[PDB]
Amino acid sequence: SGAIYVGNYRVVNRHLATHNDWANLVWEDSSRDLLVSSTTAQGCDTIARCDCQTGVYYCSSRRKHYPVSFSKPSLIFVEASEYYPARYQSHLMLAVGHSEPGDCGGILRCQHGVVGIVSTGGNGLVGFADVRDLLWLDE
Ligand SMILES: CSc1cccc(Br)c1CC(=O)N1CCC[C@H](C(N)=O)C1
Ligand SMILES: [Zn+2]
Repeated sequence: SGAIYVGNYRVVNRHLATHNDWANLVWEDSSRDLLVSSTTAQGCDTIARCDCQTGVYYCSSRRKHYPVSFSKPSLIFVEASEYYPARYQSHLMLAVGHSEPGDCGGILRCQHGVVGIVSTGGNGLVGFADVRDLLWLDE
């Protein structure tokens, strides 16, 4: 679990979104596993606007932060789950690192701010759902 709080916005994994998230829905995309919802209290997170391919992410299953090299946002095939049928998820960045089901929501940061959140994983890999293209979070 985890979320990005930037201004009057909350960015969460679409599969982990609450009833309140849907009641104050701003934007959602199944293919990216993202859901943004309006909050009534001011956020704080700086959103990175960059092309960094290295960073640090919080691993909930180890209570530790890990430095990683990650790929550029792309369409990577993600297998069937209780939340989605087998499909291509876009804006995904894979990395070599530890990941497990309860890790979705962990923030990936670089020297410029928040890059994205943990979305996929498995097999000694971790997948991040990029948010750097969503310029309207800061405006
Ligand atoms: C039990 S499979 C597994 C294994 C290691 C790490 C992780 Br995180 C998972 C779970 C996983 O990748 N997903 C399930 C939830 C929705 C995700 C999506 N964005 O489509 C995909
Ligand atoms: Zn950066």
